Amino acid sequence: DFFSLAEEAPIIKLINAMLGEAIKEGASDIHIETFEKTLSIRFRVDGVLREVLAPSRKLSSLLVSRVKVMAKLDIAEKRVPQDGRISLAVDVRVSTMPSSHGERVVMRLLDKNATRLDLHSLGMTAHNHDNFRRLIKRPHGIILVTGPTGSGKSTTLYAGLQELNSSERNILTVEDPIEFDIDGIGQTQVNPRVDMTFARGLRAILRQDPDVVMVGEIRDLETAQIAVQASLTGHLVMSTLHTNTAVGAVTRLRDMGIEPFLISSSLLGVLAQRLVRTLCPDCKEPYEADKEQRKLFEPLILYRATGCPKCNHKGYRGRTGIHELLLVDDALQELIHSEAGEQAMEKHIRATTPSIRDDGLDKVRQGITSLEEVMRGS
Ligand SMILES: [Cl-]
Ligand SMILES: [Zn+2]
Repeated sequence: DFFSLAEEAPIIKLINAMLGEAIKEGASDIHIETFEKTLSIRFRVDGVLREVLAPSRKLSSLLVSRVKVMAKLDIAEKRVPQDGRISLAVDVRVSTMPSSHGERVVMRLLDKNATRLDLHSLGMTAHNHDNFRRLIKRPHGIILVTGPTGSGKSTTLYAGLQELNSSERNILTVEDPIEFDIDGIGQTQVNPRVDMTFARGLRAILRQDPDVVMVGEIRDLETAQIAVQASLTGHLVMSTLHTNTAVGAVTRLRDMGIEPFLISSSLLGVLAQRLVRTLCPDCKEPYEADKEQRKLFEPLILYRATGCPKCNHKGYRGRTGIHELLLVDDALQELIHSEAGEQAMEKHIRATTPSIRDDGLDKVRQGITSLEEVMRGS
């Protein structure tokens, strides 16, 4: 019990008890901060921030170090931001930050399970959903899920793999690290301790007679090269890159050193993805689009954020994907092979497929999210 212990390493035991009390209360965040004359611990539960303890300023340097080791961070470093992860099942993100009386730390505490969705719960529109299900059922080629960090690329990969997880396929994975176990799917973790890297593991994966193979991310030329070869020898391969557009995936493959022709004969599709917060149904306010907002699309009724208790910070509860699914055809292969560039590839793709903005803009029309939340990402 955190509170009993507070009355009294015991620092390891305090920190763990605090984490335990935080989950027990349903708290989303823990803050440890140093003030000149005192130290402070705050918890946020359901948006509400509060001071749960104010122990001696002298403990500060120690609570900061303790959290640092747990998240695998530099105790010697004090002048710059640091971020790491712990899994305890609870995904805790830890952020330390230089501050005039000492590094402030925050522990973000997420439910690992709410992140686990099925393929029809990602917010794909009917078309994208239909086409993505046909893409993942193909015998061979590369399917890439792309977007910046926090796009939820891990979730969609997992949803897709799960859609395929039948005893008629052999689905193997290499991950850094494994997010959770799927069951039916052989999952492998990159372990630096034995030079077990994305490249080595994926190489071994191919001697395991797989039908489908997942790579956590393609980071280097070598992992890309093996991925391209896997996909050209009869395997369906799925991965991520953190590019900002669908067509931008082609470019990054090229810039890394993959032969333009080999990108053009291996790539099946690129699912570019973003997360937008879904407006709180309770306090979401209708309004009538002014002339400048109509330019972006009778009275057009959209919705605005505001804020209530069911949301907290802002009028949003939960989030949902918006996508642009790039599908390789004959004419796109020519454009990839000939290195025509992003502008020519997009222009080709627009005949059949809307941009992410338009997909987001469609959801705004539906009143699922705000115009701000879609535009701010573009
Ligand atoms: Cl992601
Ligand atoms: Zn609300």
